[PDB]
Amino acid sequence: GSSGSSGLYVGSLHFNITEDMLRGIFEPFGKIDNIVLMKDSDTGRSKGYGFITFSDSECARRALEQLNGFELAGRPMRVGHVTERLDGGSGPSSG
Repeated sequence: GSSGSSGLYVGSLHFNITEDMLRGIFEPFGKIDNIVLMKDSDTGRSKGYGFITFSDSECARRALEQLNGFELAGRPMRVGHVTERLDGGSGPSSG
């Protein structure tokens, strides 16, 4: 539906970087469904961000934690959820 799509956003990357780099890094993190790079028109220079969709929401979360602050080219990159919405299974029972 609306709140479920397992998508992750990546920003603050090096123009040099490519889809092969994102897939290779997000590969061992979770089954990648598809990868799409976002760029400009007036400049046509990869600002340094892209969109990636996983198969399982759990896998996306893990990759986000490992990626979040993962220096790729000397500096830490930016990783966040596409839906920017929290989620989880409630149940304070036995707590």
